This record gives sequence, structure tokens and C-alpha cells, in this order.
Amino acid sequence: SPYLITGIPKDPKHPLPIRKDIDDWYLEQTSAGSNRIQLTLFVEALTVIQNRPLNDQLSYFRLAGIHGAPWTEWDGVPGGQKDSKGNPTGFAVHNNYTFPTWHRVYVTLYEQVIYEAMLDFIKQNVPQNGKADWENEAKQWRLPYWDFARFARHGGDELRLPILVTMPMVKVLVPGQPGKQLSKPNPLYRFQMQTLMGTLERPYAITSQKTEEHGWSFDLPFDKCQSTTKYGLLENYNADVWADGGQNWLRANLALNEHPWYQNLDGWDSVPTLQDMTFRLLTTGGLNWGEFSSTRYDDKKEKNWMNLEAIHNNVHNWVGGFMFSRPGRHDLKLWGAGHMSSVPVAAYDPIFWLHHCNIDRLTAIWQTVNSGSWFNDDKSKVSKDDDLRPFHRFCEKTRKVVFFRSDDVKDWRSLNYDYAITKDASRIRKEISDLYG
Amino acid sequence: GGSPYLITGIPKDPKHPLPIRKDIDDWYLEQTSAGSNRIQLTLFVEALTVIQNRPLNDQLSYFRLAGIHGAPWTEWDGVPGGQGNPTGFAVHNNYTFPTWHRVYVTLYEQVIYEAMLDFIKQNVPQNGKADWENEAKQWRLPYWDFARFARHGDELRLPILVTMPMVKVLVPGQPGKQLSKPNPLYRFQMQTLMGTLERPYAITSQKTEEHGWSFDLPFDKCQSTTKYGLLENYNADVWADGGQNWLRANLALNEHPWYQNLDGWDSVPTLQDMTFRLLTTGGLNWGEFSSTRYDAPKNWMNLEAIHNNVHNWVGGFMFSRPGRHDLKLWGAGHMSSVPVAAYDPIFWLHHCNIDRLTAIWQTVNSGSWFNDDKSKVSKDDDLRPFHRFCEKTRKVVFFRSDDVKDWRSLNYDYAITKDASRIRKEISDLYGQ
Ligand SMILES: [Cu+2]
Ligand SMILES: [Cu+2]
Ligand SMILES: [Cu+2]
Ligand SMILES: [Cu+2]
Repeated sequence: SPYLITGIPKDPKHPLPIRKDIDDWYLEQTSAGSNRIQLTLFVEALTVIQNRPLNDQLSYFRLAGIHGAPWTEWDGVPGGQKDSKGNPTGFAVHNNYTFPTWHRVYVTLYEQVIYEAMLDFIKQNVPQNGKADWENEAKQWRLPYWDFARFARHGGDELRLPILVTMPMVKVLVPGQPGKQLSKPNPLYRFQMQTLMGTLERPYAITSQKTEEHGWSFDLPFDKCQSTTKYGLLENYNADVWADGGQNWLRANLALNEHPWYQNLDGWDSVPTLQDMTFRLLTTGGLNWGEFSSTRYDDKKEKNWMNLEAIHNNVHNWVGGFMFSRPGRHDLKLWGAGHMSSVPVAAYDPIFWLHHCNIDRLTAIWQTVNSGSWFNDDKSKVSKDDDLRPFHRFCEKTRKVVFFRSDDVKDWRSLNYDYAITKDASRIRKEISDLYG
Repeated sequence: GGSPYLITGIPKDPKHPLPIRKDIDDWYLEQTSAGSNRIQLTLFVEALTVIQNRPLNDQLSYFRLAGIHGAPWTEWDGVPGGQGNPTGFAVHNNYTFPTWHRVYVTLYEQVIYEAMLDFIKQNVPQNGKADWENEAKQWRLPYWDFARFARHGDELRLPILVTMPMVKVLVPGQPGKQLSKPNPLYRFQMQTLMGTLERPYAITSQKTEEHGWSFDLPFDKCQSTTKYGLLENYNADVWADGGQNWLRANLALNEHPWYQNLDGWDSVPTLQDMTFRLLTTGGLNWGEFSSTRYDAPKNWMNLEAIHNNVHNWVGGFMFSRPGRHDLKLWGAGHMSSVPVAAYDPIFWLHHCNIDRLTAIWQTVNSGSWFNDDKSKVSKDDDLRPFHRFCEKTRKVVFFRSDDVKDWRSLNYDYAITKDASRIRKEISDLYGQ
């Protein structure tokens, strides 16, 4: 501490490596041969990170803890912040125009920590004769994104959670034994502690989290979970079920394709699918940064398009499960609650980061086709210079440790990653239409 | 060694008269309450774990016991398999459906009891063995009451314990010490995909028909049993372990999408009401009650047909993508496919309740046993592969239906049939609308 966030260091041999679609990447790794070095690196590194203890601020628990509960210090920056309701809240920015830029830095922190763990894995497990090859793959690797708006391919018609997120086990290579493979628990499937999260040592215990459903208050029992869950917490179920409510990925996929938007869409031209809503986000002209970036711009919406943060909020609900209390009979098919729908605990679910990797990509796409729209309308200009706590960087012009600011990450390529879709500005509008139109 | 495995039920101890098979939710909630010693839950979990980890050449391994029902259609207890469509020992669509399965459930219960006794000998402090043995002697295979609304501190549900990936058990001799272990009731898995097991045990894909088209359900591509986790056009690495999608099973039980045509019925009954009608409709013979073979009647369904629907609703019965309105129930899994349903540990709990329903119906229809024109012909079929000792000729023979007419001869009962005076009131309390 401080942990200086840079993105993966620049290697002349590896100019601006790309964050790939995680389904494309999984099939590249597994389909056409056992080309599984990056998959092995990612699984083994994330496993190590998840098994680090609470007193290591680069453990998975503590990195996820930056976002929300248990609302503690990170990297020497104190907790104790409050939200608009006066409740304890995390460092994460929601309902402000820095929502995309705070999360841009957060995703880069996760990616960097993973890369550093990959290098340690290679130094510890790859024989001399394999080091350059394994190192080359780590240097090319970037955090994959989940394209929640792209139809899943068949070997498609359906939006889906990532293939790899739905697999309890994953097959990895044994370095030093070419040809040998092992099946291991998949660290992208879920995250769990070794006890119920409500009983962790102080100050890290996860409390229940109060949420409103149909205008009434419910205390979502995240203190009673050992594992993250998608849809597995239901009111008036035995708490031994809540300890690990499962990865109910079929219900998440149903919700993605039924797209039950929480906003009032009365008066809209149509009720768009998630793909169409995403298409409209990327192609609606004449929008400013404030309107694109946040639910703050127009309180009342919470004109036939929806901002980035609002879309993102719905996808959180649809992945995690947003109904703890039993609904009416006509809505029983989507009953259940889980981590991704609750801001205080969403970052514990490993899909959180893949979702935010695509939110970062959507931001980069929109920036590409809306050059100059950046914290400069009358509403968003005040936030431009906010410190993006708790994220530290080394300033080269002043030789100081400072917090990140939004202008530091306007060009995502300064963090040494890119997206295929943003490589060629002549192609981007066509690619948006191909994927989402 | 040329030693047939006699199926007797748990042996009789005069100080343990006719122990009862309990509702698995009541039993689990009792076992996990502070007023319980938790020993039966520990014993069941530890014993069933041992049984699941026995090797394939052990005919009392979980895999081989489940294999009696259907695929991979091998021998068991020296009785040849490989029975031109391949088929297993299980009786379906005949009037011995309930009695074949009565013996099968007893075999499972008895093997578990014997593994409990082994566990006690090897793991329990000497001074505790008597107490643990007495708990084993009280234990009987719990039933899943698929027609009873779950306790909620009106919804039918899979058992609590079936929906838990992990379960906490006692460490013998260490009060307060519990340890969390993989729950053997949650699923069954092998150490490789089931389609690659050593010959002759490999589990193949299995045909099914959906909307007039044949599909291969990819059970050969599964390492674990699944509920709803097999969907067409999903990467086969998902199929390795498609998950225990218990919310979708619960939805199916409460939406009750019967496979039968219900044209001209007075109402579409819920699963609870159909079960109520099974137990309370008078004037039916054994053949009408016992099997789909008899046929159809309206406003009533026979035991085997209710049981078939429950199999579908638990396992998932739609591999290929259905229409918009049915997407909420999309997905296929073991319990809907006869050749592989017995691998899912809930199979046995479902069949325990089908045995209980049979016992209840027998109690209130005591004159109807294999003695209508249709079912009489099946009465003396050998219930292969199950062996018993005949206490007259001093020989081992195959079970026959009449041997198990009185389920108490196998040294178990149900609370609801033990208290026969109350039975009609209890049926109304549990299942009446
Ligand atoms: Cu956030
Ligand atoms: Cu988010
Ligand atoms: Cu059967
Ligand atoms: Cu059955």
C-alpha cells in the first residue's frame, strides 16, 4: 500500500491486447484443440486470489469489498461513507456521471491483480522450457467481457450467461506434463467463504441488506450465505438452503430474454428487448455524456432509449434475481433473489466483473462514436474532477501518488487494453448493427 | 460367491417394533433442531457417501443399485441383463409396477442400514456405539411427500435436504463439532463422464420424442445427474454437470403441466388434488389403481400416471427449446428418462412416497389386490432380480407380489398407515382442498 493501478504493463511485444468476448474466448481455448494456456492461467490465478485471506487487500473478498459491503477501508482509504438514504455504502459510484469511469478503474484493478497472480503461477509451476510460451500468453491475456446483448452461438436466438459461468468444474492444463489435464472447481461459477459471510471476523462480516419490493421492505439474508447465489434466496425457505442457494442460471437466462425492465415504460414506442435497448444506446444521436452515463441526469425516468447505468441495473437484477418475497402467481417463474441484484454484495459474484467489462466496452464504443462528449454538459461537468477513491496511481508529471480522476481514463488504451470493436473507427457502426441491430 | 443377496428389509429387533419411514422434510428439520442428537442424519449422509463411492464391480455400490432399474442394462445378483429395444428389470406399464418398486426401495433402505452399521463399527467411540446402533435401528428411508405443502415457518417443493449442495454432520465423539460435507442426496456423479465408464457399464445417450421429433438426450456426456440442466444447442461442457435447478422443478410441481389430454375434465387438478383423488376415489380395482396398463377415466389419475408426471417435473422433460410460453420450464434431466432416472438420489425418495401411497390405498381398499380380470394375470410374475428365502422349501426364490402385500413383513411402516383409524381424516388434512 498504496497499490498503484496501471493496467497490465506495456510490453513492446504485445501492443494493446484485446479484451475478448468470454464465450468466443472459451471456445477458442477449448474447441479447436486444447489451447488452454490462458484458460488455465485465469482459473489458477483467480483461484489463488479467492483463497487469499482477509488481511490481504488483494484477496478476492477484499477486492469485491471495495464496491460495497462490508464497507471497510481499502488501500489505506477509510470506509464510513453514506449513501443518499444515509446508510453505509461502498466506494462504488452509482447514480452519478462518474459511474462509468469509477468502474473503468475498478475493472482494470481486477485485471491487473489477476495478471500479477498469473506471473506468480508461471514462475512457480511452468518448467524453464515452457516459460516464454506461458509468459507470452499471460501478456496477451486481458479480462474477457460478457456480451449480455449478443445472442449466444450454437456450436443463436437467445441471450445467455457465459458458458464458463454456468460450469461448476473446468478442465485445466498441468504445466510440466504436456498432455495432462485436471478438472478443478471453476472460480468463475461462484464465490464462497469458509463460513457464513455474516460471521466473518470484524470488521468484515456481511449483514443482511434491506431492499424494497412492491413498496415493502425486506432484509435480504446475505449474512446467512456462505456462497454467492443467483436466484437462490427465497422468503420462508429454511436458512440451510440460503447457505448456498445455487447458480440458478436457467432463471437468469429466462430473465435476460423476458427483459422485465423495472422502469416505467408507459408511453414508449415499444418495449425493447435487451439487445435492442443496447442497440439504441449505441446508435441514438445527439446525446451528451450526462444523459448517456447515469440515472442522475433525469430522475423522473427512474424518449425511447435508456442510459448505460439503467440498462446495467436491469442486467444486475436479471442475473442475480430480484424477488426475494413471493410474487403473484403470474410472476412465479422469476421468483428468487441473489447477490448480483444487490449493490452491497453484487461484486462477490464473479460474473460482476464480466458484466462490468462489457459496461466498459459499451462506454468505449459510445465514446468512439461520440467524440467530445465527456463531462462537458451543464449537469455532468461538476463531477469531472472527482477523486475516484480508493484507487491510487503514480502521477508522472508531478511524481506523486494521487487518486485516479475520470480524465485519466478517458482513453482506455492508456490502461493497456482495447476492444476489437474499437480498433477500426471505419468499421464500428457496421459492427454495432451486425451484433445488435 | 454364488451367494444371492437376500432382500429382507432391516432385521427385526423386538425393542424396535415396525419403525416408520418419515417425511424427509419433517425428519431433516427434526435432525437439525437443538433437541436432536443429529445421529440419523449423520448416519444417512455417511452411509450413502460410502455406498456412492463403492466400485462398479461391487453390486451394492450406488451405481449398480441404480443400474437395476434401467441403463446400462447389466446383470445384478447373478440375474442376467441385456433384456428389440433395450430394457431393465424395472416394471413399468404393468400391474406389478407398485410391488416391483416396493421391493426395490426396500433393497436400497437395507443396503444403507448395513452401511450405517459398518460406519458405526469403524468410527464411533466404543461407549457410543450402542446409542448409534439404536438410531440406525430406528432409521428408515424417508419419503418425499410431493403432494404436501412445504412448511414455511401454499407451495409443493423438492425436499429441503435435496436442494442443499453441502450438509453438516456430527464428528462422532466431538459434541458441537459438525463438519460440512458434500451432500449425497443432492446429486450423483462419477469421476468421469458416464458415457466413458469401463464396459459394460457405460451410460449411453437415450432417445426421447419431443414435438414429433426424436432427440438423443446426452446422458453419456454427463458426469453428474442433473435436474433441467440439459438443453439443446448448449456447449457439452455445460452438460457435464447441468446443475440441480430446483427452482424450475418446484415451478413445474406447482404449475402441474400434465402430459395427459384433459379434454372434458371438470377441472385441471393440482398435484395435491390429484393425489387426494387417488387416495379417496372409491370403487376402483387394483388394476385401475396400479398402472397405466389398464387403459381413460376423467377427474382421476392412476398411481403410475401421477408418478410419471412427477418424474418429468422433477427431472425436466424438454431438451429442445419449446415455445415462448413454455420457456419457463425448459430443460431436461435424469429423472424424466426411465433408463437413467434411478441415478438421481431423489428417485428413491419419490418411490418411497409411491410406496406409501400404495400402502394407504391398500388400507382403504383392502379387498382389491390383483384380483380383477386384468391384473390377476400378473400376480405371480417373478419380481426379478430380487431374491428372498422361502421359509418352507429352504430355498432362495424370486420375490412375488403376494410376498409384499403386507409391507410390514419388510419391517417398516408409515405413520399414516400405522394409525389406520385416522387415515381418512389424515388424508383430508394433508391433501384435501
Ligand atoms: Cu458498481
Ligand atoms: Cu454493476
Ligand atoms: Cu421404475
Ligand atoms: Cu419412478
